[PDB]
Amino acid sequence: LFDEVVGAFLKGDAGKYQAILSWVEEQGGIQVLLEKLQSGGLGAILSTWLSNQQRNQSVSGEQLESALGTNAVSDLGQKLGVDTSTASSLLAEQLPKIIDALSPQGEVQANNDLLSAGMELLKGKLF
Ligand code: NA
Repeated sequence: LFDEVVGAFLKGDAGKYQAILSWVEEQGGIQVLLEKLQSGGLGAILSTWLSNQQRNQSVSGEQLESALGTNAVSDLGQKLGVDTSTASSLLAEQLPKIIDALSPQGEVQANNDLLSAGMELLKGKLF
């Protein structure tokens, strides 16, 4: 336990982005998550993230755990070594920024290989 606790203290939130990326793909891709947000009543909030004119509407960790499901969120928590609530809070901060970044044309290739879609977007800013 000692080395486990010391490691977690020293690491902080390092590697959160790799974890989220891997988790998105393990859950079946960004499109699965989009559909869950939509079926879970967060379609209007999601529409503000997709828009290329509007500011992202805030969402709570609880709202995301509700829409995405406890198992899905716990899957990310497990990858990070943290509890489900900490994982939902991480997603509440980062997921809107991720979805916004993936939709410069107002919709979200992101679904087939996320890292590849991300690399194209990064390179677009360098082009
Ligand atoms: Na789980």
